[PDB]
Amino acid sequence: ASPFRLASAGEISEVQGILRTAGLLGPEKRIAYLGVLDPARGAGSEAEDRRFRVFIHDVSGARPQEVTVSVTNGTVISAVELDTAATGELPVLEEEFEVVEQLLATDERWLKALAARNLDVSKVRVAPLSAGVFEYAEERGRRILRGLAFVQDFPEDSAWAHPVDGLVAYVDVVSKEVTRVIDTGVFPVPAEHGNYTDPELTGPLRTTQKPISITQPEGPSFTVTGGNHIEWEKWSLDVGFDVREGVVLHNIAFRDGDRLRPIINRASIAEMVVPYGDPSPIRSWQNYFDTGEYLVGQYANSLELGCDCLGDITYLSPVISDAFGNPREIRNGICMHEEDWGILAKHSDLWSGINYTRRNRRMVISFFTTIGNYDYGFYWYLYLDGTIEFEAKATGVVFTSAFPEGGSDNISQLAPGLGAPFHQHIFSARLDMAIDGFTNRVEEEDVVRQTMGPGNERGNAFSRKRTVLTRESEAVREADARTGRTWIISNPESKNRLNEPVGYKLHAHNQPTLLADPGSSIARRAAFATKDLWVTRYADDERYPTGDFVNQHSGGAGLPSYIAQDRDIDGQDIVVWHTFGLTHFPRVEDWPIMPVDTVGFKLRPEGFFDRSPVLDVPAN
Amino acid sequence: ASPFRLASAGEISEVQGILRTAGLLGPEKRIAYLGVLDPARGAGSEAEDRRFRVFIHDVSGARPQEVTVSVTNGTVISAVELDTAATGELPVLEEEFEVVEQLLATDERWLKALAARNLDVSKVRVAPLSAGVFEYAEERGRRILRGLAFVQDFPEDSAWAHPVDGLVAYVDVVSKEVTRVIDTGVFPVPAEHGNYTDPELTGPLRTTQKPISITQPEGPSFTVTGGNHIEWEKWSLDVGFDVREGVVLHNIAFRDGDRLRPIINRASIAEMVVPYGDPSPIRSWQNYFDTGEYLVGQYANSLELGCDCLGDITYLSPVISDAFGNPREIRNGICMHEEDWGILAKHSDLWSGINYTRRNRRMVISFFTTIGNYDYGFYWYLYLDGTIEFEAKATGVVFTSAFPEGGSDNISQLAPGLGAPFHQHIFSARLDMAIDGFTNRVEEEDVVRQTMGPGNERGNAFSRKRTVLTRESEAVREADARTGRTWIISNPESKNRLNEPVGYKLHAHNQPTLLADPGSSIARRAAFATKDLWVTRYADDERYPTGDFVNQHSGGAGLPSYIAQDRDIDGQDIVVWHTFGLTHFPRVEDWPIMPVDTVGFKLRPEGFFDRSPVLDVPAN
Ligand SMILES: [Cu+2]
Ligand SMILES: [Cu+2]
Ligand code: NA
Ligand code: NA
Ligand code: NA
Ligand code: NA
Repeated sequence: ASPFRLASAGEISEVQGILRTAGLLGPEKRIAYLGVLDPARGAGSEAEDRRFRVFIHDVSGARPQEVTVSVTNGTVISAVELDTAATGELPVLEEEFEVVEQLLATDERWLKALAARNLDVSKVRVAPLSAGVFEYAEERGRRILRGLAFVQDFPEDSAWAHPVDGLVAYVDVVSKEVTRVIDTGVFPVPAEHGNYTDPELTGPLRTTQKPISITQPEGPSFTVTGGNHIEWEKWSLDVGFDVREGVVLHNIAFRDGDRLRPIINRASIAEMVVPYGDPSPIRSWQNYFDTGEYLVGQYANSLELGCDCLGDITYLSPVISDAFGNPREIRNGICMHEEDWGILAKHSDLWSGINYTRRNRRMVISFFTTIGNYDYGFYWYLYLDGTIEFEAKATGVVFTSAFPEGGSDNISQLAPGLGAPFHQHIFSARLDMAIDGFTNRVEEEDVVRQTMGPGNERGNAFSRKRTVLTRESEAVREADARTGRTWIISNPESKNRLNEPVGYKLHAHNQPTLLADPGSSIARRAAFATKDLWVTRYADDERYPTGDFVNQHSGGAGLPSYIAQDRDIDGQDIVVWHTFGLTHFPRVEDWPIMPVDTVGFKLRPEGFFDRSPVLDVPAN
Repeated sequence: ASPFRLASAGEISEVQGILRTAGLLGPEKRIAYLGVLDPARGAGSEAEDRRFRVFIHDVSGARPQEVTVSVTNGTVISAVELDTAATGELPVLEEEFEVVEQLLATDERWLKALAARNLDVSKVRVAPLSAGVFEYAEERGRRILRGLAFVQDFPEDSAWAHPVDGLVAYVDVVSKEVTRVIDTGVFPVPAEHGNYTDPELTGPLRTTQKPISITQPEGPSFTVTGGNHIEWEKWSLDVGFDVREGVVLHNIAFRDGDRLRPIINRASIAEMVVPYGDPSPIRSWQNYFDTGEYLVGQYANSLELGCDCLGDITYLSPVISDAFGNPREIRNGICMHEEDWGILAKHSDLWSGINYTRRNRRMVISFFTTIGNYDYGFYWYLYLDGTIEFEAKATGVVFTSAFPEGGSDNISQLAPGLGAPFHQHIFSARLDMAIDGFTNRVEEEDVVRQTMGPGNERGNAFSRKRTVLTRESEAVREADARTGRTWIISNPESKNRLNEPVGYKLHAHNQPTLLADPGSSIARRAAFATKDLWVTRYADDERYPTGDFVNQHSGGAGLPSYIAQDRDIDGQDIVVWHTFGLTHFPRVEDWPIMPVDTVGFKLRPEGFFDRSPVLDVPAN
């Protein structure tokens, strides 16, 4: 009954039939993206219309199309042909990944490069990577992937240990042509293996770890209704899943007495970029937009009980479309559980004689994705005290290169002859705010130091200042950890019992933002990543910080274009976009498989409640 | 047998007898501090000598003494009379806290102030607070406490809800004189109660939380031998306890193959200061040195199974001295357990077909202390992958004041008429480093941005730079979150298999440091807190960043004095001192009892190992 329910297999099958009958899904067509559209603002008329947005690619070279379909009515709402040299190419298809290695295997230039290195072409894996936009005029309007080669010594070998440096190829995956093969010189292929399940590398496995058993003898404290509606410890929300963004949280609200109070209308990771900092021409083009170019949701893992998710786990199994419009279930793709989280509040009072301890817990919603060598976990946490937190977990195998004789300023050495280029992993969280409703505003809060003098004779005072962001042109903000900078999202029309506007404070980790030169291609295509915080006025079509069509888009799309409208954001329907990321200088300990590292952000209540919201937690 | 074993009740009883027989523990004497001295550098001669350091106060006004005793030999090693106007007063005694309220109850000025406010003196609690050093010349060389008043409506009432603003008194606790009573005007006493166990404030307790059961059916994976020696998942360490510092970690080492590799010789929180930022003369003197003035170990809580520590818990019960030299056990004062910690490493490889997941865990060592209204948890964590982390948890009841009509730049409003002054909680971690032995050095690592141009034609490259700190005068460092600044502690004489020096990287949270004017009394007494990182050359007597005698010391003791020696720290026995803290602008949600907030730091291996140290973790 809920408009925010997950897409069903039946809905996707109906979309396929509607597209086929309309003549839009012939044998040459591929679905590059399919997802449900959110209800438009003002759905308080019960007139639900389940609409789907579809990107249709054509493998014969005809123009792709963007199509909107109503499964409720069984109709095509609109269908637009796309000029991809103007607005960008469609996301990469899973089936194009295979084309790259097969095409290169028959190319004379590729074979002569492998022959010079005495490599058997049957053992050479090619990583198919997105192209970006650089100096190659012949690439405008064509679908290009670039390939980097790795040697697999046997079928279960980790090819990442054996990069073939000095060699790169570019491939037109529609015309099936190899456009360029660049060979800058022979580097030795690193010889040590990286097989982290091989007993001679691991040694004998430890026998010292005793089991930890986490159970819930009465079941979990949360309920799931309507497939994806969660109620847990006064929280209420809907768990969505989109093939591009992955897990999306809708309608995050908190039950305060008999009032259901909204906090966040929609929360998602709306882009993530992985730029490489190696100036070698073999890799200086390398930038992954995992969300916008590859679609992180379609590579979500099936999560295993006891290994990936431990405890009393409730699973969701979202359904997505394959490239032909058939529904595909991602079995056990989302884990949901609660976790003990230590002490919530504690005080032993000498005067009253009362000793008081309460324990905290959090609700966890998570999925894991694998894009080539990298694996990312996305974790959303809700806490008893009203805190909302996101955490990204990065693991997998680092991308490798040769390590040059005589060292490098831009590459770490991991093993003899084996290097790992410097890079970043940068995320954009899109937070469509609804603090007690939709009239919100953002204030920037800095600590204020005071000078010793009149009215501060002992030089101990310090204060804070808040600056309201009133227009989009002034709402592009930088972190300042030294001044304790945070941002408060408040509702100026909703007051707590002290007559102060209710609010939530965003605490950033204050990690470095995009390091590339501001004149670079990546700085233009990932402009969101150059600043810590952006605030826009909500609009239906402003969904991604990088635009709708990220693949091979020349630049400037998304946030820099949106904020040029300079709209009023002072007590309006607003969206916060927070950039955060990891700067990765690989260490020896990251090899041959990397222990998890993390980054994230959190939001804490700031006068949202009239007192602590966890006074009614029992003693346990 | 180990020299690092905890003090026994028998040792403390022997110290008492040795002091008594030597004529140093008559009826007028009080022990203000007692603790075991660590072995001096070079204990590889098996000639153990258990020595104790004792601060002896005299309640008749005679000079206090510092005494060192050998329990091994049964002798007084040295005894020095202290000139407290020069070197500082002894720590505050628990028994002096009671003196303040009792003395004020008979003072004519105090009674007339309470009469003007129609307060019954029997209901007025006085918080006895350390004095600092300000403008009062008569306080030099005297033991002073300052008192602030709160009303307790009935014996189980939370007095913190009822501050009596506009009134402060100073008391000489040795001569038993009230030196000054300052009344700056009548403020209404806030009337709402703050009783967080009262059903009419909490409402009905939730019935929605289902149990989480954490058990270890085969017992824990760590072993405890010799009372306090821990072995866990290749880690080896000794857990100490000192009445001033609390939990101290000794001899932190990691078993790498058949080599036991040292990492940290001694880790402790060696000071913690809580400065208040309210310029009102009622509170502008208020600064707690919880470690140096009050001694956090002596107020450690007895931790309850299932409430404070959940799971399969192993307890330590440290023994301390009371003020008369009798041993006192802090039952269940230290909790030790392991915790599941999510995914350690994960990769699903398309080419090899291998799916790999491993889970992480951490070892937890924790204690909790209560100093008046505040309660602090101290948590040390050891992880499978070699990471060491500290986390402080702050909870309890915020210190309150009146909220002035017309608002304040330095006080938050929590309830009608009830304010909470701004303040910080700042910690100093003292890390006596021993990375693969004692020849260590510190490098500061910044990210380096590169300009687009020759050798970086696409403007994507970025790098890093490391600066060796060679002398103490250049080893006082500030955070810079924007440049990703971290510090690496390395051993230049111990190389990994790539011929790089082994090392560990310190990751700070980059929170603001001390905000007070640099010319203030607190900036002089807590100079450590004005900078994020200090490195000194190890010396036996340089124990605390604030000096040995913090109470009423005029300033400049500790780190600023140590580093003036300008000693060589490049490949030497060095000590890292890291300042970190919380800046607290109280929110409504902090009242009437504050949910936990946290701050800390961590150290991660940086080429310490030759590859990932967790390849031998089994599948579980
Ligand atoms: Cu990385
Ligand atoms: Cu505080
Ligand atoms: Na264009
Ligand atoms: Na909004
Ligand atoms: Na002095
Ligand atoms: Na050292």
